[PDB]
Amino acid sequence: MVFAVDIIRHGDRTPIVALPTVNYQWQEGLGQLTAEGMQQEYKMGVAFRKKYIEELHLLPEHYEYGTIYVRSTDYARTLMSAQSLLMGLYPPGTGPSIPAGTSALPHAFQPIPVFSAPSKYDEVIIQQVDRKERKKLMEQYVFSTREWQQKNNELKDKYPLWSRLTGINIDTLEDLETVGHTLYVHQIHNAPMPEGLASNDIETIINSAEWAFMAQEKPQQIANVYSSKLMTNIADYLNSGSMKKLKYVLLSAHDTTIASVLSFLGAPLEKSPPYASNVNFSLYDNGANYYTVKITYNGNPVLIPACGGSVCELQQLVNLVHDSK
Amino acid sequence: MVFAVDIIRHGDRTPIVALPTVNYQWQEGLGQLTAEGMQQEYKMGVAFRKKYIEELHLLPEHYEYGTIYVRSTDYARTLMSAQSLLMGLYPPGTGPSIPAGTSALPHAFQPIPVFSAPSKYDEVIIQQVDRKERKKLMEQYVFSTREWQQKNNELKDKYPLWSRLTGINIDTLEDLETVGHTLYVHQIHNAPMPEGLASNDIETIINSAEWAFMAQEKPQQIANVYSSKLMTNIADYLNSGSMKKSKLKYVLLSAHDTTIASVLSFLGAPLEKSPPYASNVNFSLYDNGANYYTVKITYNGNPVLIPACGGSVCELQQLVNLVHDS
Repeated sequence: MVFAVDIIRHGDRTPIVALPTVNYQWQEGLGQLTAEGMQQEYKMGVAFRKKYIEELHLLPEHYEYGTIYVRSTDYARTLMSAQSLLMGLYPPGTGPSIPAGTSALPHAFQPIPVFSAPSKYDEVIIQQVDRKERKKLMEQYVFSTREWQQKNNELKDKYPLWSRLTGINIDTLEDLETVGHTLYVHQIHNAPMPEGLASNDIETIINSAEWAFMAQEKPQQIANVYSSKLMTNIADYLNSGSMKKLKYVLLSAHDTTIASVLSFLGAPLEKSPPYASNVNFSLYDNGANYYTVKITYNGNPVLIPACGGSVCELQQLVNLVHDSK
Repeated sequence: MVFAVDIIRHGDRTPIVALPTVNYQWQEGLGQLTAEGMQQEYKMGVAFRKKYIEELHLLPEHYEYGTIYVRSTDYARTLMSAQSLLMGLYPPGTGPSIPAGTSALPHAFQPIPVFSAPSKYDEVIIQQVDRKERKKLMEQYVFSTREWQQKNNELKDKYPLWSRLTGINIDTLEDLETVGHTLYVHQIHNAPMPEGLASNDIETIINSAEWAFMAQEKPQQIANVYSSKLMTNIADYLNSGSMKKSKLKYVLLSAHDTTIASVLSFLGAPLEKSPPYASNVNFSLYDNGANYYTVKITYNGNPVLIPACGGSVCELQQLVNLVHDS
């Protein structure tokens, strides 16, 4: 293993939006990484150190300039996720000392830069898409399917009821997604639910929200629009990595990021990426200047139909990404 | 105190441009924050916690989302400076615990997000200025002054020698700036110096580099081009903080010596000396209780004498208008 790229999802977080009908203030603020989420990312970093540094020696024991590049989206939760993980990757005890003295920072913490860009100006991770173009894509590839239509028809009679009880307007199946996600975070943190909302309905809304989310991520043509830039960059990192200084890239991102990438590669999800999810690209030098990339998702090889499995030859992956643009 | 904005300079760093004639490997890499610089920033963060949290209680004891906003330029050295300072502001021991009760991170460290943007897409700190426009500004306001031409004329006989000894081409006084800044970084680390370069000359070059730096930063019209955007944002932050409709209390802007010098020049108070490491320009918003808001501006501990305000204190709208008028 001569090079690796990790995409991560952030750790456990508070809801993105409040339920208007529920009086409950999240101590951390809305949309924020929790203590539990920090520890998840830290633990992942600890595993990354054991794999990348202790076992494979891809990276050195102490942080070294020019060997790693870390990039996050423009959110507190992904920025803090990257800082938390890097605390595991390069833990207190490994940070620099001042010449002829003691450690630079308390407990010899190691600072590591996490670069970023606003979503509107991100040349690496996030692709901006006009609302009109997004709608066209969805109506062409998602809303127009029998499955989406049937699902909405079976549920829509309860949309006025749920709109009332949640305080969030639900006109279409897509609207159910934000509600279900909030209800889900409330559930697993044991927070108060909207009163009057029957428990089976909560199950239906959460499950429907997951289904609709995954259905929107499913079409490869949409993944091509949203993930082409990110995949182009990742291909370029790997390609550059195959040249006999940089050894590791970490991209701190979202569940959309991961689902769209897997869908891009022809392994679309039907179960939303858990917290601290990880898509990994590892580069291998098979001698004779022949390089391969194995792609893994939460520890399981990704079946990429284009490569007949989870191992692509390098230029095959570069061409695959280019062709889908 | 109702609200504060700090602009900081990063801590001690390695040279941006290596001296090609000196065999000396900067282990941190070029243009990077050193261990010494990390500690300088940390210490400043410790002092910021003593002031904003322990004494004034502007900020809470533990980090709270929405009470602070931290923004950095697109450089490892400013990002790491911000991170080191924030280790002082909210130190190990104040970080959160998981539900079970134990520390989320080792030593109860506190993560704090430091936002940024590429220099070409930065709506907050950095103003992009074309090489053509910079040359035009410089020719009009700086390179044409009697003082600039005279200092150049009195040094230039030694430009061929210094070019050879340092391995950096020096044709004009402006070229000397990079070289002097690199010599200065070598000097304050006691790193090796170029073979044959006299101590007298090293001093001349370093001092000339500082002088030229300050001369380029001096004109208010240049500062207007480079710092209008940043100052508009800082006035907007202060103005919003006066309205008491938001939890935001503090903005930290992690930047450069140019950032500092240009802001002060912008306000009509250009520097005569290069900003040291971990320099700090502070804007503090005060409320007299009768809806009268003032902003006191301080640079490395000293009140900034702002001609438009007649001192270091502007009334809020006065400062807003000053910024808008430039």
